Amino acid sequence: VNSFSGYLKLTDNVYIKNADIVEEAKKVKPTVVVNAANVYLKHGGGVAGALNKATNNAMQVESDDYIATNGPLKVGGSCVLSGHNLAKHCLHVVGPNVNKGEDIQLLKSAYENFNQHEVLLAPLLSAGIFGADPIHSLRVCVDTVRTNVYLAVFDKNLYDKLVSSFL
Ligand SMILES: CC1(C(=O)NNc2ncnc3nc[nH]c23)CC1
Ligand SMILES: CC1(C(=O)NNc2ncnc3nc[nH]c23)CC1
Repeated sequence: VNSFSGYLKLTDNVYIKNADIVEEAKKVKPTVVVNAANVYLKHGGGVAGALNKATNNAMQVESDDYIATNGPLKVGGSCVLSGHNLAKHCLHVVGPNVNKGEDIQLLKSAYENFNQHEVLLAPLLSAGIFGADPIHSLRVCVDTVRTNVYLAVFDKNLYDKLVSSFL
């Protein structure tokens, strides 16, 4: 038993809720919150901009030091950094950005990072401003992640569509 509430169960291990991931993170304090990162960890908008804003820019400060030491992530890759006031840890995961021409096949590789963590609060990778079809992203999530994932979907209209079309 864990503290996530109001989720609809899609599979053995995948759950989904219409929620703001920032508000869900601040209430749950999960062990891991996933950020929809880019390779530079520049948290300007979308989920990343919202998570970073909720940390009062501390996420960005930590991220800039990470990049200065390690260089950019790979598309499909990840790194574990602090969760600041939102979670114990933040798993920054880079899904492909269709608005940058990145290969959508890398979405499966991106979701594989989730398997290194027993439980995660996460957004749909490559959705929103990353330009992928969220229904496809949900399918890849279900078919790739084996650990317990709690998906927060900000848009109520999208949440209802994800649910109604789920196979
Ligand atoms: C959770 C998410 C998002 O953008 N939430 N909305 C807002 N977040 C932060 N400050 C806001 N001020 C008005 N709306 C705001 C999808 C990334
Ligand atoms: C329609 C929409 C979506 O479905 N997911 N993105 C997000 N998911 C969870 N929390 C978020 N806070 C800001 N954007 C968020 C916003 C792009």
